[PDB]
Amino acid sequence: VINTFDGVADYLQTYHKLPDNYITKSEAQALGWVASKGNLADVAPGKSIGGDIFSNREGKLPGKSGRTWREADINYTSGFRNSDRILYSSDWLIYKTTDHYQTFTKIR
Repeated sequence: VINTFDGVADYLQTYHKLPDNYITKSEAQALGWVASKGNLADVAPGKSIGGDIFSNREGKLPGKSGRTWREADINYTSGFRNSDRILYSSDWLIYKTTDHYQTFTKIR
């Protein structure tokens, strides 16, 4: 399981995909995840949420025609989700947030 800022950031820039321990919220829901119960580890042990599109509505991340931003949870192990996310563009800019998408800083 690769779920560290550095680990995932490097994996993404190289292989251009998230490591196989990631699933989208959609996928997780189909497996019986209930966000309000914090039960993701019960129904999908070893998995973390990640790969969903991030809408960047506050336009805090640098925009660009054709550029798409996605997110993945970092440091998740069990229970309710934390506030740590990796944000990555289709042109492999990598940003991080530890404060629920309020502030972002570049890590690659």
